[PDB]
Amino acid sequence: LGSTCSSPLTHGSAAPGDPFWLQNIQHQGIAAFNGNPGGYPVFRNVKNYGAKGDGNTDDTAAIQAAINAGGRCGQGCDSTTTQPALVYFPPGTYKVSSPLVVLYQTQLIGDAKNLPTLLAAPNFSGIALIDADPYLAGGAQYYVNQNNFFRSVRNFVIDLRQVSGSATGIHWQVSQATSLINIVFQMSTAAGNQHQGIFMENGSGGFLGDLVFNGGNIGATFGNQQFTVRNLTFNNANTAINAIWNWGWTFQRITINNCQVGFDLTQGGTSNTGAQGVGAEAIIDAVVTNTQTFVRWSGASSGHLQGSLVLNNIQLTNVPVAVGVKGGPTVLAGGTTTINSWAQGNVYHGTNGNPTFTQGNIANINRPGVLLDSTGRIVSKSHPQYTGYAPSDFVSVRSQGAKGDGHTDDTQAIKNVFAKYAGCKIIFFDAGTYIVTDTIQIPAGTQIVGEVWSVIMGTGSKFTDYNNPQPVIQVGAPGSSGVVEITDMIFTTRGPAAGAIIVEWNVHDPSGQQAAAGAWDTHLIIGGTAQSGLQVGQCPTSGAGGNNCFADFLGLHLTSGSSAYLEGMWVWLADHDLDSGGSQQISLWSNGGIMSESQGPVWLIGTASEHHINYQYFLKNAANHYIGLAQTETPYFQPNPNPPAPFITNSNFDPSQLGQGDAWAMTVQNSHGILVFGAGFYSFFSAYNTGCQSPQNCQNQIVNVDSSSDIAFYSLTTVDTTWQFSVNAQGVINRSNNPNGFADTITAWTRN
Ligand SMILES: *[C@@H]1O[C@H](CO)[C@@H](O[C@@H]2O[C@H](CO)[C@@H](O[C@@H]3O[C@H](CO)[C@@H](O)[C@H](O)[C@@H]3O)[C@H](O)[C@H]2NC(C)=O)[C@H](O)[C@H]1NC(C)=O
Ligand SMILES: O=C1O[C@H](CO)[C@@H](O)[C@H](O)[C@H]1O
Ligand SMILES: [Zn+2]
Repeated sequence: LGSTCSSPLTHGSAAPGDPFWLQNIQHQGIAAFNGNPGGYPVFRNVKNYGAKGDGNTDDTAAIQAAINAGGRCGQGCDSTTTQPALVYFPPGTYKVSSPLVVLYQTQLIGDAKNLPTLLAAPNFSGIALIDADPYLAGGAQYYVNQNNFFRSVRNFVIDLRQVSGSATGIHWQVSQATSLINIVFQMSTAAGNQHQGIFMENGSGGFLGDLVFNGGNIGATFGNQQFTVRNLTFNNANTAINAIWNWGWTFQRITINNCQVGFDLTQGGTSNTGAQGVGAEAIIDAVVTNTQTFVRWSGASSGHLQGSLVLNNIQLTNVPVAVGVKGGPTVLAGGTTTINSWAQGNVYHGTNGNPTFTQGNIANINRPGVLLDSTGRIVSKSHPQYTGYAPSDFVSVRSQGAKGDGHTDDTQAIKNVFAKYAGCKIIFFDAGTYIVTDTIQIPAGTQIVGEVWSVIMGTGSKFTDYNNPQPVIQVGAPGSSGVVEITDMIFTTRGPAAGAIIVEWNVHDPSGQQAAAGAWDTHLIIGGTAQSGLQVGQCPTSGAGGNNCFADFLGLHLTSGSSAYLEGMWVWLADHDLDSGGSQQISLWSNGGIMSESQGPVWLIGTASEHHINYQYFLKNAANHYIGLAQTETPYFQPNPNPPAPFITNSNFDPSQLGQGDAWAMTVQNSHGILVFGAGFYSFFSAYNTGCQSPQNCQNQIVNVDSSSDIAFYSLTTVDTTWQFSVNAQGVINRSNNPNGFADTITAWTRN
């Protein structure tokens, strides 16, 4: 416990009529590498910019000034980490008449005690009320969709009910490090209405969750490579979810009430050169009441894989058809019953490479009990917002001497904040980049909250030696136990840093509090950013930067005694430079992404690990992990060089079987109770050349398990890899058995 208090802060001291803490907290954020750090406002209350919030004044332009202010990344800008914005909305109804354009690196945040309403005016015109990627003449857009990172919308009512024609709440054409949190969509239930909650046509996501859709023709149109979605509720919709295409997604905790169709799944072809539909859906813990068809496919499957589905723990009350083909036959009859485990697609057992095409119940999926809440469902825990906490329950790191200016060594000031306040106050990292040169231990008991772009950047000799790797952030002491919640933080390095273990996670849940230790909207954005030493000017794809371009030793280390509930975390070794303009590719060296030795419980919900040399995920003597969806990519420069280079073999942190030519997406040794429910593991290059994408042979193997591990894979999608699944570095499941569009999919694998 911190030295300023006698027992832990365990609840807020706000009076219920007080505005949400974020409005009145001192606003001290800096954009460190902005052209004008001293004049550039990070926080913007929409009312300070003229918003009335009275339902009659058109507030579109006032809100837009709150977004736009400071000269930010708009038309003609690829990406930015240096022009952040927290757009804050106090209670009110804000009438808008054209799209609010949510620029690169913007968070829209409503009062969380009293959700503000965004009210579409009856003459609303435009693609959606909130627009994350505007279209320009010629079908250009502000941003490349696969590059459209850093965006959040939290705590709104979105009310389309005054629009008599079509209306869309959010054009959410986004990729990783984005979330939608705590939003209610109010839509017409009139016959023939054309209301749509979300329109999403492409992207490379992503996490979103905790939304309620009331009414509408379509709750969400979703088209995107991959996404994890937690705790959405669809009431009185025509189609809850109109899924138009994907490689593979995971849906957890879905509720569909009084809808015509729940999931409307567009089926496509099986070749990488044909029409792309929905490759894979993995749905776990769904409740469905008074709905005609729970899941409908656009077309039938004739005895081979052509669109994959996994269902786990589906509770149906008055749902005639569980799975059916559009104007085709019923595939699984419903009624009032609980579906335990059911799949459509190719099911595999052991080291036998034989597909069993399945449209039927499958062996019951093991769900280790430690991973399940007290209603028996995968734990579901939303981003903590501290709604009943008052501003004085927070302590500001800027107020305690941490400069956040990206230059001053902030190690001591930060260390001191933890020593004085851990467990005493919520620790508020005002926006900024905080340079540290020694381990920052976050003690068990701590709650940490950032402000859109609050970065801890480790640098210097403690972190440069791969033979002696050292932690930049330590989450709890070894053996420790307690609440640790981290929200809106970035953990990174200033290169070179070949010895950086960016996050070492030790803390375990206390007895009887599940997911009390976890991170939300918290990422490891490794290189590719302003003044990181790891940009295109230091690290060209030629490899000319050499030993300067070591970015880290390991991104995230989950240790033996730890538990972690990790939601949306992107462990991104930068493939390209976000800040120099041009999205230029760069070659950076990370030895590995995520290594877990944790005995559990570990929930990894829509985490991604990308561009590390030896593996994106390594589970070594781990137990009791629920992983879904997990997304990877191999570093673009491989096989030049081959793993482990430019590192050397390390027997503590590397797998026994090193990747041959290319990194493992996931490699598992001596582990049990591991459930991977939804995976997208990709390989797009051979030494910067894309030629291997067409013949689908960019790398040879990508997923390894040993002989003994107790691990199960469901909806395992890989891209451009010959062997999709290996036991003891020998290919077992060949891609040629599972083509499913652009990507290839294993519906189920189990040892037996
Ligand atoms: C799934 O997401 C929804 C949408 O965010 C979550 O529902 C929300 O839950 C919060 C926290 O329990 C509710 O607030 C509570 O209100 C009661 C009185 O109404 C008060 O006694 C509490 O102190 C608390 O503030 C909130 O109303 C509710 N929001 C909506 C629109 O329903 C839900 O928690 C999520 N479920 C899971 C499993 O994550
Ligand atoms: O698909 C992607 O798009 C990006 C390429 O623009 C890359 O930065 C991400 O790491 C990758 O997931
Ligand atoms: Zn928060």
